[PDB]
This record gives sequence, structure tokens and C-alpha cells, in this order.
Amino acid sequence: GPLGSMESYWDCKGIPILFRTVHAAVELAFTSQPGSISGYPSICRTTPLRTGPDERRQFPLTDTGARWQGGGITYYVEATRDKRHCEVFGTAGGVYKCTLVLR
Repeated sequence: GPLGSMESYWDCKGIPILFRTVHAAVELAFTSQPGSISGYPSICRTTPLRTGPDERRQFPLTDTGARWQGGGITYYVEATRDKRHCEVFGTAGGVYKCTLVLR
């Protein structure tokens, strides 16, 4: 394939979740009605902000770059529409925040 250096990614217990994957998942989350993609996206309303509503959606991610196809959930993103908030989590062993590795 084409030569490329590593892009920014989230390290989820050793598995890299690429920025392009996360971006695509947020785009799908915000172009899909809540719950419609096999239960997702869901709405995170648990962090009211001093600046008012800023709708945050939760949506599954995959390690493959393929869009999630409705099955198990090992990784997920919580983000606003323009990704100004964007965090990635895993579920293995209990929910944990993945580590952003900037490249």
C-alpha cells in the first residue's frame, strides 16, 4: 500500500484506533438519528456546561477502520458534532479512557 507515517491515534490497551476512524464514526453518529444504528448513537447529557447545551453523542468504534456493524462494543467515542470535544473509551475490564497519542 501507499507509504505513510503513523497518524494521531488513541491507544486503547495497546490497540491503535486511528484518527480517521474516529472522525468517520463521529460523522456517522451526527448524521444518524439517536438509537437507529442498533441502539446508537446515544446521548451523553451527564456534563452540563457553563456555556449551555453542546450535544454529545456516544457511538461505537472498531479496530479495523470498518464502520461498526451493530455487534459487540469494544471501543467507543463520545464527541460533539465538530469534534471540539472528542474522547475515546474501551470496555475491556470496565470502561476506561484510551490514551491519545499525537503524531
